[PDB]
Amino acid sequence: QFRAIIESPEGAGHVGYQYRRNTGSTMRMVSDVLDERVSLWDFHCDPSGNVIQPGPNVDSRQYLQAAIDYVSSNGGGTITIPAGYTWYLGSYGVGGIAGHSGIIQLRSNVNLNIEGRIHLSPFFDLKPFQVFVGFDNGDPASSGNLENCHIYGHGVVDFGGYEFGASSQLRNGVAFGRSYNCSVTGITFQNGDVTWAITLGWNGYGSNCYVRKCRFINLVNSSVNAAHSTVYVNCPYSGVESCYFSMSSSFARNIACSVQLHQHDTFYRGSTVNGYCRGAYVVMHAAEAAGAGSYAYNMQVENNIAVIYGQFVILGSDVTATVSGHLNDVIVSGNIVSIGERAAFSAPFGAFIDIGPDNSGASNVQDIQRVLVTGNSFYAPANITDSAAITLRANLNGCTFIANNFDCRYMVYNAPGTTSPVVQNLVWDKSNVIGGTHANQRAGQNLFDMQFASVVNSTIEVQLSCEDLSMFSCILFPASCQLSYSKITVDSAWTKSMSNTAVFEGNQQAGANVYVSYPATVNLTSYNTQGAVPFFSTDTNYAWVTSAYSLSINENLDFSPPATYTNKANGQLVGVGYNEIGGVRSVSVRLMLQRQV
Amino acid sequence: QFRAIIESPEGAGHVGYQYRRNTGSTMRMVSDVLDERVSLWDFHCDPSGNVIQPGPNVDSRQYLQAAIDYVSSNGGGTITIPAGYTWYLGSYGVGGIAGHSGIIQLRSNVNLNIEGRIHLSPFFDLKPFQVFVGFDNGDPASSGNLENCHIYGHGVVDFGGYEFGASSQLRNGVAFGRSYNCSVTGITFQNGDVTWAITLGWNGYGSNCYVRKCRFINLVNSSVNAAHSTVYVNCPYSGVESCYFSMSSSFARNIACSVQLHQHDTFYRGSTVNGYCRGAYVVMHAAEAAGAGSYAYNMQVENNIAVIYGQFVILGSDVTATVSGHLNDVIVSGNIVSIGERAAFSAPFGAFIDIGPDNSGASNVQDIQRVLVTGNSFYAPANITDSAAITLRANLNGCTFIANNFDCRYMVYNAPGTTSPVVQNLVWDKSNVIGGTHANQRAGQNLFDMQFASVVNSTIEVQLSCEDLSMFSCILFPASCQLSYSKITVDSAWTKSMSNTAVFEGNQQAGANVYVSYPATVNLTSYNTQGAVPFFSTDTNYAWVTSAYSLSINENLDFSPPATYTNKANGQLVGVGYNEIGGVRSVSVRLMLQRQV
Amino acid sequence: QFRAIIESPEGAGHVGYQYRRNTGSTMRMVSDVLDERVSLWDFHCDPSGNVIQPGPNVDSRQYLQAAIDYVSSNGGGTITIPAGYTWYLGSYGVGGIAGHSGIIQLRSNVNLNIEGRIHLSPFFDLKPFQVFVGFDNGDPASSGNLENCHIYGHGVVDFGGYEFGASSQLRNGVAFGRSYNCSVTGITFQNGDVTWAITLGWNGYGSNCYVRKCRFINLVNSSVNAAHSTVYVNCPYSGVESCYFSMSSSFARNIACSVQLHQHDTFYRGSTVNGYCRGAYVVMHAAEAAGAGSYAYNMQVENNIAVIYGQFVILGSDVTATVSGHLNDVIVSGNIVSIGERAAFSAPFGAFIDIGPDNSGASNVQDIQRVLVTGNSFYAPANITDSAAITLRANLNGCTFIANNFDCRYMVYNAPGTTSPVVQNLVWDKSNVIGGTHANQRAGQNLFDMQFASVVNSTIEVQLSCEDLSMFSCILFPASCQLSYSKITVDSAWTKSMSNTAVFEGNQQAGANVYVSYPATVNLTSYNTQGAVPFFSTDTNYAWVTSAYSLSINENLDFSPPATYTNKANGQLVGVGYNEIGGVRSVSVRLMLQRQV
Ligand SMILES: CC(=O)N[C@@H]1[C@@H](O[C@H]2O[C@H](CO)[C@H](O[C@H]3O[C@H](CO[C@@H]4O[C@@H](C)[C@H](O)[C@@H](O)[C@H]4O)[C@@H](O)[C@H](O)[C@H]3O)[C@H](O[C@@H]3O[C@H](CO)[C@@H](O)[C@H](O)[C@H]3NC(C)=O)[C@H]2O)[C@H](O)[C@@H](CO)O[C@@H]1O
Ligand SMILES: CC(=O)N[C@@H]1[C@@H](O[C@H]2O[C@H](CO)[C@H](O[C@H]3O[C@H](CO[C@@H]4O[C@@H](C)[C@H](O)[C@@H](O)[C@H]4O)[C@@H](O)[C@H](O)[C@H]3O)[C@H](O[C@@H]3O[C@H](CO)[C@@H](O)[C@H](O)[C@H]3NC(C)=O)[C@H]2O)[C@H](O)[C@@H](CO)O[C@@H]1O
Ligand SMILES: CC(=O)N[C@@H]1[C@@H](O[C@H]2O[C@H](CO)[C@H](O[C@H]3O[C@H](CO[C@@H]4O[C@@H](C)[C@H](O)[C@@H](O)[C@H]4O)[C@@H](O)[C@H](O)[C@H]3O)[C@H](O[C@@H]3O[C@H](CO)[C@@H](O)[C@H](O)[C@H]3NC(C)=O)[C@H]2O)[C@H](O)[C@@H](CO)O[C@@H]1O
Ligand code: NA
Ligand code: NA
Ligand code: NA
Ligand code: NA
Ligand code: NA
Ligand code: NA
Ligand code: NA
Ligand code: NA
Ligand code: NA
Repeated sequence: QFRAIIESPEGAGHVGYQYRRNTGSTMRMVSDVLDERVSLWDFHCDPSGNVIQPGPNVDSRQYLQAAIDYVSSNGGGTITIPAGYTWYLGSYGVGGIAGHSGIIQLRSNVNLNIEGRIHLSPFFDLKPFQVFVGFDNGDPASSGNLENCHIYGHGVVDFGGYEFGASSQLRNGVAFGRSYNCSVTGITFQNGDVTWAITLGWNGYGSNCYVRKCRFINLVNSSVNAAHSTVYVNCPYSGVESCYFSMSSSFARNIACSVQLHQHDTFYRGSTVNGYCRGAYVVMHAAEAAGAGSYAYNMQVENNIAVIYGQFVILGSDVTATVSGHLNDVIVSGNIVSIGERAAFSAPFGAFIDIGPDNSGASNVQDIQRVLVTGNSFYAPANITDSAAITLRANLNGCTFIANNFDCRYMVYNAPGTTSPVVQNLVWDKSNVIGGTHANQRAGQNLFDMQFASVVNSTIEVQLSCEDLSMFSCILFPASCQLSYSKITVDSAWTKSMSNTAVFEGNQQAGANVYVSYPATVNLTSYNTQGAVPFFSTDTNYAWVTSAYSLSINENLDFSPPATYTNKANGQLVGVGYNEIGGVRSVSVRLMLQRQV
Repeated sequence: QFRAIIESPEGAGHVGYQYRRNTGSTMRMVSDVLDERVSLWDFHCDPSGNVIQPGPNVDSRQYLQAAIDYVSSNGGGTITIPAGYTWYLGSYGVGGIAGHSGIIQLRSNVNLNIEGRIHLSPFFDLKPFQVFVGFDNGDPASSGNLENCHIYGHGVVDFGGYEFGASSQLRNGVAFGRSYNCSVTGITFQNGDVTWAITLGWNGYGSNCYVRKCRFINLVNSSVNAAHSTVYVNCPYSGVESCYFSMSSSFARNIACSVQLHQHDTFYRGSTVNGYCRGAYVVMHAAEAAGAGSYAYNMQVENNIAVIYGQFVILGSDVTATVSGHLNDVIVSGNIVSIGERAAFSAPFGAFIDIGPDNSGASNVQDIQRVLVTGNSFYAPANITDSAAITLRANLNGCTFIANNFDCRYMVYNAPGTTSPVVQNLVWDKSNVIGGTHANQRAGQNLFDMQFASVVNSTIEVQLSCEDLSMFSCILFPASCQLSYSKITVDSAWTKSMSNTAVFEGNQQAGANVYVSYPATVNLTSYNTQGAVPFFSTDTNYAWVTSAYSLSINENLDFSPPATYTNKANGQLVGVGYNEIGGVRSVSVRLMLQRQV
Repeated sequence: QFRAIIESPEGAGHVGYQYRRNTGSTMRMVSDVLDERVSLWDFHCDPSGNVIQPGPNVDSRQYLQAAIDYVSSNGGGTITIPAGYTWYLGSYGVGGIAGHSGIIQLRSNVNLNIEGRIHLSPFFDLKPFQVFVGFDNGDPASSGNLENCHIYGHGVVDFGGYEFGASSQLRNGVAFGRSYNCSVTGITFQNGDVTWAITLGWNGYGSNCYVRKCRFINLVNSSVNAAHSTVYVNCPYSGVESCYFSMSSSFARNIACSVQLHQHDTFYRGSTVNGYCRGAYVVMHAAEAAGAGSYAYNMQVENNIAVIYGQFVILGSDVTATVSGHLNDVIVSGNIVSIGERAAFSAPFGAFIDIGPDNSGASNVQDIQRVLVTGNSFYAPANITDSAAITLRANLNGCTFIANNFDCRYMVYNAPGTTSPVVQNLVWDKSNVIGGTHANQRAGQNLFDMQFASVVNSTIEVQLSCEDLSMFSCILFPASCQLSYSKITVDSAWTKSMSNTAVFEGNQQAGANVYVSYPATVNLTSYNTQGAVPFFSTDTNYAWVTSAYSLSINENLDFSPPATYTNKANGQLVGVGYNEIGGVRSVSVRLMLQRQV
């Protein structure tokens, strides 16, 4: 009778409750209060309704999906994945997520509070998988949206350590899909060989998706893995903050990137990276331009800490047959980055910023401009030949450097004979501090190695802070690089003993709208007259010089060379010195040569 | 007997429980465990205690208030607003919040976990309202405090889309009141026409109030709305972080601001704004100085992303009959901001920083100083005439710009004929990079248009990075602007073809403590003597010049002009050149003119 | 029979439940659902199982420990400390935490959701204590680890106001121990006299430990307290973000620091400090080098707001008999800091950065380099004599300043007669803006007071932005300071009336690899010849000068002095001017003196 009802599954539905014995409160039943929360245990049961304990020999997938499906049908809620248990997944999902090698299908308004651990069983060894998928169709173009889905807690997603079976396979933790107001917070992703841990958005469809306070640990482990980017941000108004990324595999030093920022109004801030090849790509792929336009703008990489083996930030933009991608309005600021201990040339070329070619190697498709790199530090150990503040390997329409501290082998670099980028609006302000770790290492090398097709509307203000007499020059332009409407200066400090300071192998510093200054040694000879007397250079390669002035003391009593010099049409320098007593004088002086500055 | 007790509201109070069958655990009753949590369902009931389903025809207000009142009486706790339901509010509250058009009264230590949706019913159409109010008196001066009140969750506050009925009305989401350790986290505020979404503090009373990870979407929709600021921060030690603000209304481009920082030790960081007129005001209003003093100091606007139509940061301070407001010790850093696509003059004048007058238009009441603007980017499209790095429209006691990238029409601007601000300690360091988007657009315009009453103790170091021969000058001072104890320099790069570089329409560069340098074209003529020979300017307006030097090459073989020049009392320049052969020479040379530098 | 079972502690275990009457859901018992959560009430009971109310006369310690012990035995979970109650602790713990004066022992995977208040009873008055301890052994070297332990919520830890009984005692809130993935979030620590509130890690053992959104209020109150650092970060990959620190005690202005960053890859960001002596130490102690190596690198102090009375960031490194500590790769950025109102010399010497000696006073053990200080503001009121951008008191191997705004008494300072640091790679870029608050206060003082044993590979580019004729010099080197391979420049702006600009009391600016420039007044006299005519200095102390140029106008019609000058072997300057009419001329001119620049 009553006893039967009480012991039945409807029993709690018969036991009355009123909150805190408050006579103003609702007269409820116990079941109503229990129904305010929901866990995996409410679906983790056999066909007779008996609870099943999780474990390595139990496949929890169908139970978790049934939980998600049911809570979705009531307008959403939060399913707890209980602490103190490991929940194994041991089969693929069915329906719209099967095209994505999906395990679990996420649904709108259904949050997951992961307190325990979710592990992959060895069914997945050597196979593709995406553990949580928010697409609802195998074809992403035909997918509905995922909205208001949050995964959070103190728990763990463990990928079982399994290697990839083939390089062409894809593996992911969370693919939110066409995702609006979705987020992952607090979760540890660990122990795998995967392509991505989390992907946000799809080809610009989505908004307001975030990854916050998550850990990603040891997510590459094999030579089969083609590539890895821990978070791929493929919708606007989205980003990554306060996360921790670590790899230990040798392969990760060559293939793994922490973040991809691929749509406008996206950010990467406050995070720590160790053991990765790359920090972040900031890219507009034409192939990804469907949902949010063809421009990646308002891109922010700030206040991160990194030890990487390749490049910290990589910029790109590219084209398809019918769409052109553009990258502009970027800020890279406050980051403290180093190339980890490694041999020269043992990983991809070390760089703070890389202007990279497209995925096919094309360097003449990019449209990258209005970038600001400010207030960052970069260090590479002295042996790492392949380290640069910027490797400028594809067409650049602008990039501005102010008030950074770069301590590596090169400042600006591109390999000769390779690509010949067209460079516009490259600005290197004098407030960039050039470190001394690589002093004495630079035999045969140019600190600024301007291996470009052409440079226009650019500024390079070189300022040393210590000597490095091993370098061939501070800045060199090969004769193949056109230079125009530019300002190139070499501050004299720490340069007195340098054989070459600025080198223009095509004599490009003569251009009508080139503004330069740099130190040089010049031999002069005077006329014999007592009194005010001209001094003239012996060499005739100064027809471009607008003024010069002495950087040398005068050890003579009986005369003095000119303090300042102009030129003559034959290319000599000329200035008026003073012979206290007459005689032809011959001196070698260090001058600051100036053109239009 | 027993069956009756079990089915009664005291039934759960008779059913024993011990945690996990642990014999060391408390012998409790089921009701005790259920009493550890509380939801709206525990109060959302008719007078007989029967639960009422929420819905558009049910007014949930009295039930939610009864929940808050009761939990307050037990020392606090957290009330869940359940997921999967929309809870409508359909009447005003009563008592102390009625003076505030209040709906719900918040209470100390009573948190709200909003997982579902709270909507406004059409009772509120065309009426004022403040949805959650923490004042306890209609007169804020007579209000008690609100302490330890947190609103958080994945849920939503929806204002029903209703327009304002009259411009003089006020609408708000959360007014914490005189608020100490209060916060909103995770919540989406959307679909309204309101004055504010959240206000913190009252006239400096409050502390440690924050808005974190919230979304504000479409909160202005009509021409009736007088003004909108999404978060108003009116207590110290408080701020906004990691929020998302978006508007779509045309009206928002003219009236809406994201944040007001109005008391000391307040911050706005890490947020994204789109569609707003303004980013943040940083202001000390004398009228708001009661609870925390008359100074706004330690004000921080950092690492935000914005597309706005008017000004990004607006500074102010003002006076009342008996109190004077002061603003100092401000930092604006790491922000990436653009003026969105619009016609020139179609919204309030575009600016990165505005020094604005008080609410009555007064420009002679401000006391603003010790501000640092560093490491920001700003862009405005080329057609937007009305765009400036700084619009300096009221008295300024100091502002420092270092290492920014500004790409807009003007650097410094104020409209002539308007206000004549008194300017002190304006510092524009040479490390500020001036972009080229507006090159060729500047006919008739001065890049730095110094339309002030006076300038003192100021530094303007102009550095171009590309040519713009359309501009009238790089910097111009009208004769009405006094200039003293200042340093004004124009770097020569990209200026060779400029007719005017620096212009001093009152000849102010002659001042005893003015330090200047800029390029100019000068005609000279020599004496006929063979050998060392003087050259003299034909014009006599150089009595202020302390030295000059050549920026031009010398195309002659038979002579050379001086490399460097001094002046003479009649205002000629003079220097010593060299005539290899005699003859009177006549040349036109580009010189760098220098005074005391 | 059945009634007996129902009223027993196993009663809930007999009442059936199925979630939302879903026939696909698990057939459970009420007890199963209640067993999904756990609170202190489940252990806060007498030996017969009757619940005990908390209160000032009840010691809750044993109950909370039993809760932690039991949840640990099931693999972890989260224990709620209920809102609306104050839980008092009134005795020490036992076992491994007794060596640490421990109260509660934390355990792996057992989180604490503190919603109510935890108070200390007066048993603790005048005694040591560490409230929560994660070590499991009295000897930390023999301790196991604490993993996956999070303390969070809206609640409060209150230390009872009790003073220290003796300076040698230690008091702490949370010692996580050898701690991996542990964190504190949201908690208020208040009302004490303690050594630390939170400590992370032990001598480099630990990882991924964080303090986020916590408040620390009034944690020093007596003259007995030897020292206080609110958070001590002693494991890598760990940090402090978005916290609030306030003190009101006079003693805190002399003894209290907010944060210690003592291992690599640690951070302090986004926080607000008021009332403290110090902001953060960034230190590698050799004595703490066991778990993570001998180097502190990737150290980040960013975007903080502070009012302090001593120093903002303090750098250090030191040695033991067998280990040497090194500090490198540091970034200090975006901070807005002021010295609070106080009399000169009334608290430890005010500084933005201090290079401090070791704990024994040794200044010759440090290895600190590759530090970047950029984009910060610092202010000290005009009366505070003891205020500096950097106090450089121990050996320094490098520190770089770019684009800061420093407004205080000194730029670089060390006390004479004290330590004589060896300085390398000190870089002060010209983009640092020097404020004017202390103008007129600097009688007898040098703005840059270079009281060092030696300076090498250093750059000081002085740029004033207003006049201060009270200062003795802009930069002074005593004869005891060797100077070599350095660049020292004084911009002329605001210096015309200064008696001394740069001072080299040992004539160090003559060094072969010293690059300098600064203004000076020089008396010259010409020969009598009409026409081009030499001018020579009367004094002979210019043998080091490579060029000089006029900073003065020429008030004469009949002649002009040289615009530019070289030197002669006797130490005179010499240049060629012009006598329109003959005669011996005598002039006093302001020159820019230059050596190798
Ligand atoms: C690891 C990584 O991100 N590397 C980037 C590089 O990214 C490109 O190359 C990677 C290689 O893994 C991706 O291309 C692979 O995956 C795509 C997408 O998979 C299909 O679509 C998804 C939605 C579905 O779930 C899957 O089942 C597949 O059907 C394949 O089409 C492609 O053949 C394959 O090699 C990456 O693709 C992007 O991936 C993100 C995140 O999942 C998606 O949001 C995008 O839609 C998808 N883009 C496109 C154009 O399909 C490639 O873009 C970058 O290009 C490079 C420089 O920026 O940096 C790293 O090397
Ligand atoms: C939209 C906005 O913030 N605009 C600012 C501008 O702010 C001033 O103008 C706005 C217009 O809405 C506010 O003035 C309106 O509201 C105040 C306050 O309302 C009364 O007090 C509150 C506590 C109570 O709940 C209400 O029922 C009212 O009784 C009215 O007094 C005033 O008449 C009316 O126009 C704003 O007032 C401030 O509002 C904040 C946030 O609610 C309160 O904390 C302050 O106490 C209150 N200040 C004062 C002095 O009363 C005005 O300050 C800024 O001035 C401007 C430049 O900084 O930027 C934007 O335009
Ligand atoms: C307040 C503060 O941090 N001051 C720093 C200063 O720190 C050193 O001085 C303080 C003074 O309180 C600490 O030294 C005291 O404590 C240590 C450690 O206590 C023992 O070990 C812990 C684990 C155990 O729980 C305790 O029961 C004790 O057994 C004592 O050994 C020492 O005698 C005593 O004076 C501080 O020690 C460090 O403390 C942190 C945080 O608890 C531990 O993680 C470290 O292991 C421990 N270090 C060492 C070497 O033992 C001292 O390091 C800094 O040195 C200074 C400059 O950087 O700034 C502040 O003044
Ligand atoms: Na697919
Ligand atoms: Na730029
Ligand atoms: Na070429
Ligand atoms: Na009112
Ligand atoms: Na300033
Ligand atoms: Na005037
Ligand atoms: Na101990
Ligand atoms: Na450095
Ligand atoms: Na010495």
